[PDB]
Amino acid sequence: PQAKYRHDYRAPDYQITDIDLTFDLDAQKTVVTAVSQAVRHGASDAPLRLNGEDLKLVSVHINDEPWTAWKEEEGALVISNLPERFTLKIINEISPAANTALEGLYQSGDALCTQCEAEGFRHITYYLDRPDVLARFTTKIIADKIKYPFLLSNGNRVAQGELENGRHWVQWQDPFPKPCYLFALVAGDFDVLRDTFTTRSGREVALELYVDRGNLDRAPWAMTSLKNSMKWDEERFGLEYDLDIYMIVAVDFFNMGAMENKGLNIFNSKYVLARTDTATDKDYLDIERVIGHEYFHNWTGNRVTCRDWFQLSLKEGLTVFRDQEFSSDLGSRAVNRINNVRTMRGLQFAEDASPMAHPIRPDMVIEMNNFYTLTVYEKGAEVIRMIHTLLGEENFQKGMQLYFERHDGSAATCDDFVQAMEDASNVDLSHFRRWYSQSGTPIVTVKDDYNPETEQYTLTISQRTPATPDQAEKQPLHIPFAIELYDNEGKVIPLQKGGHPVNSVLNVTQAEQTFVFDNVYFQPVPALLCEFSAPVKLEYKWSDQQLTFLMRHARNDFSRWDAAQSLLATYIKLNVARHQQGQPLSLPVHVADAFRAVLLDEKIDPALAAEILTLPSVNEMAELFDIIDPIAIAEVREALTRTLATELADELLAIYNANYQSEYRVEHEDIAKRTLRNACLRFLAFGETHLADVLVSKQFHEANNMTDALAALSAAVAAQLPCRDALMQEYDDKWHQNGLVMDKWFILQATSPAANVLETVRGLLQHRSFTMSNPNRIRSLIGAFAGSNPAAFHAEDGSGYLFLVEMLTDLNSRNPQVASRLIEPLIRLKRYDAKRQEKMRAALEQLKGLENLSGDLYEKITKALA
Ligand SMILES: N[C@H](CC(=O)O)Cc1c[nH]c2ccccc12
Ligand code: NA
Ligand code: NA
Ligand code: NA
Ligand code: NA
Ligand code: NA
Ligand code: NA
Ligand code: NA
Ligand SMILES: [Zn+2]
Repeated sequence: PQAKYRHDYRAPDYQITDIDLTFDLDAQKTVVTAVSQAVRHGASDAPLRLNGEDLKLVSVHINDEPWTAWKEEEGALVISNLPERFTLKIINEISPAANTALEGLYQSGDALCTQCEAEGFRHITYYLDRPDVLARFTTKIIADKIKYPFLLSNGNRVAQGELENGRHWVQWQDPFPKPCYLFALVAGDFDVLRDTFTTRSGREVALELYVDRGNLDRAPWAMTSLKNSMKWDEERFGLEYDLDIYMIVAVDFFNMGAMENKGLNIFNSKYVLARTDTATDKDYLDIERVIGHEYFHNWTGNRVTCRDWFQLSLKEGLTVFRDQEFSSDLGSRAVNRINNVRTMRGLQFAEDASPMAHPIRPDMVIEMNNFYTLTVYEKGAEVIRMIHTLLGEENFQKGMQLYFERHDGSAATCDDFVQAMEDASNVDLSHFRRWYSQSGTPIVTVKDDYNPETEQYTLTISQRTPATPDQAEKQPLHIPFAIELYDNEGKVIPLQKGGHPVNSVLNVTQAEQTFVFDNVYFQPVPALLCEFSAPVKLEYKWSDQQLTFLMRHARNDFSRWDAAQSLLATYIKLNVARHQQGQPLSLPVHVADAFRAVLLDEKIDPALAAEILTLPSVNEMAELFDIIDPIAIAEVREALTRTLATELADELLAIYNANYQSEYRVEHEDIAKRTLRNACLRFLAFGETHLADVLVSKQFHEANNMTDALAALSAAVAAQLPCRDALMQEYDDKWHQNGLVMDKWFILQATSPAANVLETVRGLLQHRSFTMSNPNRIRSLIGAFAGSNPAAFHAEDGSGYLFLVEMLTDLNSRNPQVASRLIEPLIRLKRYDAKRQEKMRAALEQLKGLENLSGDLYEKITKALA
């Protein structure tokens, strides 16, 4: 498989302006007729190269003449000797039932559905499958009326008919030009939740949510969230929906979360279906964010699309930023910011140090499905957020308005976006553009001085980005570095220099620079990189008492949490070193005391308390170390949990009881109290065993909603309490017919600290609720083991590696996209000790030798082994 390079982009030799599709649908053999109106822009000797994969060509006509000047080669139909303007007609066959990879047109249970992003439309017919070719689509669908009573495609339903032999047809027209990755087709039988939303200007939009028969009771929250999304995009960004119908279809077989196909979004059912006995608070908030995300793509992705796939972050960074803003505006902005920072530091930073490191705008791709990444998405959003920090809301909105004014109806680049922001705001972003071209996490080092004679505070800030596997050359970035200075009473010291206020967002643009502040009337305690103002590692030599001071006084809730993280980090590092010498945990009492103060502070928001009381994950802890010891990290996390549970036992129980709520509501104050209560329970589960077992068993049985039931079950597994097996078995007996609910249980099994966890995981491959044909089941059992149980995955005997090789040997042939997601823990081999490296390298060499190695895996394996 061949690399493609961003610098090789060229405008296409041909455009298509209009495509009329007919599908004669059948799960075994579908016949596609595609009539495209085309225009040749290049030279007469440049042939038309149409992408096509696994298609059976039936016929090719040019202006209704059977065409003899063509050939088929690997992945392409190459058509020569064409006029300047012509009608292309292709007929071809495909087989949805054979499509296990879930790209193109495939089967989801008894439904037929599509996924075309990035390059799936070429699995449906021969086409210019590239996102800088926009065309107006019409789609006619012909099918068996009993099996497929609903026949959906993008746009408006413009025609309908009945045929002989129990067949019917519908035709759809989507008036907005689109690239083909935005095409969708759905055929099947569903229940339909119907509602309406009236836009700010008075357009009435029909809303239709298609779910599997019997699931209407699980649809209203997603409907509510769609309406909320529509209203919010009007209020925040001034954006209205542009069609008269908005369709969402929930399907059980889907590789990612959802897909923004124009007017016909297709969703993994995980991010649609919710009822209080089946879904947690987090599931409700995820549904809200993913419904929002796909909605927001209607402008940032659909109305303006991507020139080429290197520009993916143009839509993904900006749409993630939008979904974060939505969630943050509706919910707790602090909890949102905290969680997104956890993801960046604990998962994205690791990618940026890995063999798959890339800039948010990649320069080189072999398989584009490998680049739907933490980096493109989450770091992409941080980059957009930096623009927001530099411009402020008003200028940022002006940049959005200029971006749409220039590029509405076209395919654009990341550079076009940055230029719109610069031109509308008058802020220079020439240096800032380097965040698009440079991979790796910058390390910002801060040293400071207080001069009591002049009342000056001096900050010397330096930056460096280490070389990454993809880039040997690194340069300084334009880093927005937000600060605040606190006096001894916890009040903010005004920032000023030479009699003038100074903006608290410092522009760190050099390898090293100094900033001097005047009128600093007391030796300050600084809050540094406030609200994680740039996606960087911070090196500053905090004292523990500066950190506990910030936990108490800092103005933004984020800084309070982050100070607590820095306080913990030091003692995590200590305790991993101690573990490796066989010593027990050591922790100064003033640390336990800082957490006791949080638990007993009556003025603190319970949402914030809960996040302070949620220890860093094993992934976040891993990022503290040059060489990861996953066993020591897991054991230290547990021991820190046990120690705090013992030290804070009375306080934990008091807060647990005080946050009891008899009614369940999906409402931010209620969620916050319940999240705190459950954080207390999780510590309590690691305390005295009898009381633990009683609290946990009782919560599980009395819970009137899945958030509280799963928090209990999860605590029983984590702490290996006596009730564990009985509770787990009850869950299975109650919920085995419900795959989404069982995913939660598979995750608990896969992440269990029990000694025989691998053996249980292998056994669960035969469980009545498991199947290798379903990406959700695969991720919940296999993926959770490999990704979220690093202590077991990284068992010294190599057994976790061998297990993953076996699974991936199947998945390489069945569903390479899922295979590539699952291989990720193995490509991190350089972060581990020599003996684990040896074994992981041998696993990777084994996979490298598979027959029919997919491009998806080949890319990752070759980078990892280099
Ligand atoms: N824009 C969507 C997801 C999103 O909204 O960002 C991308 C997507 C969905 N399913 C896929 C399968 C393979 C490759 C890409 C995808
Ligand atoms: Na013609
Ligand atoms: Na076009
Ligand atoms: Na809010
Ligand atoms: Na995130
Ligand atoms: Na301005
Ligand atoms: Na510290
Ligand atoms: Na990590
Ligand atoms: Zn997206």
